[PDB]
Amino acid sequence: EDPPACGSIVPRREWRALASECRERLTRPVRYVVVSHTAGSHCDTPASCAQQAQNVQSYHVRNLGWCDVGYNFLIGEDGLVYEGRGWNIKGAHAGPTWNPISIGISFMGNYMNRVPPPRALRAAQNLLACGVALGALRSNYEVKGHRDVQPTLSPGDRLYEIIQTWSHYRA
Amino acid sequence: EDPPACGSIVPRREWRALASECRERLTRPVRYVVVSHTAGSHCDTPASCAQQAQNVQSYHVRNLGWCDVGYNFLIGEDGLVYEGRGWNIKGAHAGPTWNPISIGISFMGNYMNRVPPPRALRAAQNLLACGVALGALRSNYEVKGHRDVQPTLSPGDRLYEIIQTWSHYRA
Amino acid sequence: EDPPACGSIVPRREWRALASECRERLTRPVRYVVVSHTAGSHCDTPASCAQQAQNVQSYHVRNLGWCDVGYNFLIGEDGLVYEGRGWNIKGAHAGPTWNPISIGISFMGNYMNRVPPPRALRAAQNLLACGVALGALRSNYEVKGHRDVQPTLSPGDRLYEIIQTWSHYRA
Amino acid sequence: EDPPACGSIVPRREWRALASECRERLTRPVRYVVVSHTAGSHCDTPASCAQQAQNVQSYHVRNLGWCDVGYNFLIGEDGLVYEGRGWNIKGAHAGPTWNPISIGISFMGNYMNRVPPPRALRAAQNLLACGVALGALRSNYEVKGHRDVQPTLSPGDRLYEIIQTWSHYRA
Ligand SMILES: CC(=O)N[C@@H]1[C@@H](O)[C@H](O)[C@@H](CO)O[C@H]1O
Repeated sequence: EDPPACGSIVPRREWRALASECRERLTRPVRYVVVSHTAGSHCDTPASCAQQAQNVQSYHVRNLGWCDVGYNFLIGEDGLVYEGRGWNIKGAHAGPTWNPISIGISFMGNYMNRVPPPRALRAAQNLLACGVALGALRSNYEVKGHRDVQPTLSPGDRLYEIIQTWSHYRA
Repeated sequence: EDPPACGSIVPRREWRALASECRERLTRPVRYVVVSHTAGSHCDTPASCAQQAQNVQSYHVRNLGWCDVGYNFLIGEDGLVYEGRGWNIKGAHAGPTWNPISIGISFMGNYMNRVPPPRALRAAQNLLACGVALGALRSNYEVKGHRDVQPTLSPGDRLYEIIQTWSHYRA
Repeated sequence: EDPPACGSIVPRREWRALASECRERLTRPVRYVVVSHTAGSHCDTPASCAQQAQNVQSYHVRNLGWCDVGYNFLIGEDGLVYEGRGWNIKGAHAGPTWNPISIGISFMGNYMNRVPPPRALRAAQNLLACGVALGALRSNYEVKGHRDVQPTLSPGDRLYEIIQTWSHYRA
Repeated sequence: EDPPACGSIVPRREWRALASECRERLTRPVRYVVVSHTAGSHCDTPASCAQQAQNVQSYHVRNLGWCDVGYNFLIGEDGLVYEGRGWNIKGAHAGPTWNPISIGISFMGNYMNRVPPPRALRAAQNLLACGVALGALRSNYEVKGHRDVQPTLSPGDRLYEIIQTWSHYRA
């Protein structure tokens, strides 16, 4: 079980993740959440999203040489959250000024001119509520979009419009 | 206004349910939770799952002429929870004696000699955790099998065998 | 054919009991009776005792979040028996091992340094003869003190001292 | 690397315990702590508290037929902590709802109108800092008085008043 009402994260072992080798810790009460998109293939069933999670981590580990998938959590259009590096290990997703002070969540797919289903938007807001409840996220946490932090099109134009609608979105 | 720590649920509108004709209430803090299986087809994608939700509601409303789907919540093997009568409305799932005082959640499928996948079990447990967060369920709620309350094989041997290991299961 | 001498019992509705939420039945005939004391204050009138009964129910139901007062019957210093969960419903008075196979009667007060008057003692024994008549108790039932079954000072040094002299007492 | 910033606990062997026969385990980190008192006499020297611990134990084991002494740890007024079932094994101290999700620390003695001496409160508080340091307790663990989760006068009026002042006490 997980501490408080904390919404159905699919664990690493369930999507067949390679073992992590990342060691850097994340200071517990984190303030920021940077939302990005993978720019990869999109996904809408648990079978196909688990495979997509394997494909992303694979690229990050086998090819780029990283210690594990770059993001802290991945989200599928199947409307489920996939455990990446987690709440405790510093992720590699928004650059050296932002990786140690934020949580990186990534929507699997390319949302430049595609919008994610409400069930995926629901899963993320629910993952974020679990964040607070847990202590990993500061109650007054701010959500930034990848592009407000690094020069890039991520999280896609259409995904980007939505996150401004968000209660916690700053700047 | 605000707000749901709680968890993520596929709402009535999203799986295209007919409107509820129900108006009888469940007194605010609920004590018992009854677990059953639908004994119908199983499901593993948001698409097919939403379809089953309708087939089940359809059968309840059109054929048995109930005011709405009999369960408060339905669980899919796609790992999602589908909204039924919900937290406030009394359901029709376990007899005139247990319906006024419990929440009936049902797994879509027949678990007589088949087991539900980990993500479905995780969705159900998460759903209940959300229940006490809302104050809909007692912190000390009690889970019961459908067979413990009325003569039926529901929730199916394999699933019944599993829920007995649940922290809140009571004789 | 016709009736036994049972009813010197003050019914729930007479002492203003809150509605019960318990549903687990006892299998009759019951073999054991476990004697305890509330460790609280006493009462020697039907007036104050109906009060006392209400307060210990309020504790069990409001503070502890229990379906009902934990004892099957409560005995007054006024010589009257007060209905608790009664003969057919499992109480919550001596733990998971003993609750399903026994009836828990409790003397309202603290008998560590007081003996309960004869009329309280009389009330209790006549309650027992009764149980046998109705068929609720085995004719050869055994009485155990609360401290013989759980670590507590209940039923009180003096009353404990009193019950070990009883015909039906055992180990 | 040098166990462990933790505290000074008197092990079973040292107080001559009977071999535990307890097999059920707790899931670390534990979230709850229930403070109780033994309701017996106190002890104020390593010599006497060690024998008091055996007294408490033989009662739970010989008289009550339990696998081992019911508490996870016992606090003496000699200012020392006696190893009970410890951090990993499920205790038998507050019913089936709390035994599997809490650690039971018992103060040897009756505290209805006796306060424990500073060095006993200090030992209890130290033992808890210990439990967090080892990951046996959640850093935000909650403390509960015995009488807050079950019907008893435990931990005694005076001790009850003290613990309610604690940084970790919750309703
Ligand atoms: C055998 C047993 O433990 N029985 C339970 C008790 O634990 C519970 O707290 C109480 C109140 O709802 O109902 C009793 O039947």
